[PDB]
Amino acid sequence: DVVRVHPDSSLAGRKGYSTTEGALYSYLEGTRFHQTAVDMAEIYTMWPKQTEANEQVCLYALGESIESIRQKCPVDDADASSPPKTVPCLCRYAMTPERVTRLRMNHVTSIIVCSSFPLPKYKIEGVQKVKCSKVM
Amino acid sequence: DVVRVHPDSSLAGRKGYSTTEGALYSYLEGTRFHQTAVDMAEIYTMWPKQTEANEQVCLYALGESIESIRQKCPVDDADASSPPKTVPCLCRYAMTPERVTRLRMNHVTSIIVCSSFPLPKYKIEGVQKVKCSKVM
Amino acid sequence: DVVRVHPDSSLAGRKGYSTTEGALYSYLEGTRFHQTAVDMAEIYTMWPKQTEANEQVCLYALGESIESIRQKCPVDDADASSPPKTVPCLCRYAMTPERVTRLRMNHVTSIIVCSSFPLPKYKIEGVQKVKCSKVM
Amino acid sequence: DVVRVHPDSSLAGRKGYSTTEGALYSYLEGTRFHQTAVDMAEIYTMWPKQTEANEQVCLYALGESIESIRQKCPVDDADASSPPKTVPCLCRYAMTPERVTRLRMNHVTSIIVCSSFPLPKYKIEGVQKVKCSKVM
Amino acid sequence: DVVRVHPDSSLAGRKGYSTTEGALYSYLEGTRFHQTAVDMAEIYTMWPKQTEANEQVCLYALGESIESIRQKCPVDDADASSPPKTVPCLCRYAMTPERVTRLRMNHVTSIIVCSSFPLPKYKIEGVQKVKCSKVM
Ligand SMILES: [Zn+2]
Ligand SMILES: [Zn+2]
Ligand SMILES: [Zn+2]
Ligand SMILES: [Zn+2]
Ligand SMILES: [Zn+2]
Repeated sequence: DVVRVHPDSSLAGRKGYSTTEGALYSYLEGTRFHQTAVDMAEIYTMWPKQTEANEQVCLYALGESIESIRQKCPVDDADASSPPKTVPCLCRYAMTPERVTRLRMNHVTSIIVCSSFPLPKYKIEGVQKVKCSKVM
Repeated sequence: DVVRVHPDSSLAGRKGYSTTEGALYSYLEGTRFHQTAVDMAEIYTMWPKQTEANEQVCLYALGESIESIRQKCPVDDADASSPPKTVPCLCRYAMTPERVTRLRMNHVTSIIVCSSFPLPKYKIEGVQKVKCSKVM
Repeated sequence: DVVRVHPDSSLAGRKGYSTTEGALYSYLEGTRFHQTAVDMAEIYTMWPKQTEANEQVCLYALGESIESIRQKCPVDDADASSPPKTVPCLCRYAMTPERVTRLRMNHVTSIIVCSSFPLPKYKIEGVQKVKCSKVM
Repeated sequence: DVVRVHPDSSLAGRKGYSTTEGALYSYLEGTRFHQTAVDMAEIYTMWPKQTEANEQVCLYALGESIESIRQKCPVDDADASSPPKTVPCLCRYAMTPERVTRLRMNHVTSIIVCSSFPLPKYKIEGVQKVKCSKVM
Repeated sequence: DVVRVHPDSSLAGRKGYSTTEGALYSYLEGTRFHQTAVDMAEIYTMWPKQTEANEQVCLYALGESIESIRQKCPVDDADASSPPKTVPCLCRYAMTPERVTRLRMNHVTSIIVCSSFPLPKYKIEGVQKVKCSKVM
């Protein structure tokens, strides 16, 4: 089974990956992004609601350690993580595990996040919310 | 049994916690606020009357150590602590154990306390008393 | 619930605020005026009678510190503060928390106060009393 | 005969142990807790009154050796020990021999005890008393 | 037996203490004020006359050490100390051991004493004599 990835993904045109078809959720096994993916997946379990989970994912992309994310969870409940979306949207600001990995590698102090990545209505330091040019 | 939590609680929409129904008193086992909860519970035993107990709780929220709170008790009598109210009121200034934990983490130098949290009629440093918008 | 604001308010046409309907009392949470609002609320408790409370509010708008206002209170009794009126009147001189915030930021040495803001019959430095063009 | 154990006991769902029925008193022979059990039982003979015996049990849970507990007994009278309660109460703070074994292994510096474990009305270092959520 | 305390005492509404009935004399065992109490009691034995003993008690309240108080005693006779009055009077200036403890902790440079605390007719530095509003 092929894993569908973003058109701007570095996995595009590779064996097991495609842009137009494939699985929309994956831990990206066999790649480096795998680690980021599972970390992101765990975040999505730590915060059940998408808004605060996406806030934690944004903080993760800004370089904050996954361990501090773990301590920030109000409860100690630990459930199995679902694979994160490989194509949450189709614009250049898609918060894929690949993009999060790249942002962490570049150690960016500010990120631009589209509207397909729902965030808290209050300000987040280092995050600028923009309109999603085209969606999934 | 589900534990009733504040609508603004980070435990809302989680297993074992609910906003519309549940237990109104809890030590919040399984969370970090648990520690704060039991500390607040101990305070409510050290000062039997709610007014100066709430004053000591407010001082606890302002960062004062619980050891000094134990020191300030006139007597050395120690009785079992009842669980603190998880929903003392329904406004944004509810002095829940979660809110006290958040204020202690932020190391705030001033807090705003609603009228559902009865306080001494004299001034308390770092505490501003406002009307409770909506009560339990 | 929507908070009713002045037609000339900077919060007009915003989420949670309206000109034609809403709550007439608020601490204006989520805005900067919030701080001014609660300060005004505290003033309205320090002086039970409306006229000298409005005198203290006028002195507050003229840049005088809230701390000095606390010392000027004859007694040390501290009761919970009720939310101040967001629309005391409909003219351009309405002494809303937003207007007081604007006057304090501009550091004005003189203000114009309408008749809907009752003041003591004696002169107040930096305050000019005019008729309220239209009332609530 | 079956020995009734706590719902959170590690002996739950095992041969010879049950959660809903069985003997309420046991030395827990065949398990490791056995040793701790008899120690607590011996404590209950050294101090006839439950309050000071429970204080000594709490100190034993904090890591204090049983030899010092024997030394602290005012008299040298040695009577046969009755088996300790396997389920003193149904909450998570039940002072079972299994819980005491776990606390001693973890070398905890502080314990939380419910109200079903009566203690001296004065403070005990490393022990915090809370209400028992549900009893026998 | 219950120990009667001042209506404004921090021991009011506690086990073993009452406002309307109880023992009028106590060393206040189980409280911190106990220490102050016995010190005050010792003073009352050093100076048999009430006015000069109350002068020494006032000096003790102003922060002067008990060792110097012992030094200033004209004789070296040491007699057993009777428990001090827990309720010398019913006004807010009662010279209870609790009030003396509070004054010593506050390190006040001036105190106000009622007429139910007889003093020498000459001036005492840092002590202001007022009429006792209501007596025992
Ligand atoms: Zn997008
Ligand atoms: Zn409230
Ligand atoms: Zn007007
Ligand atoms: Zn229990
Ligand atoms: Zn008096």
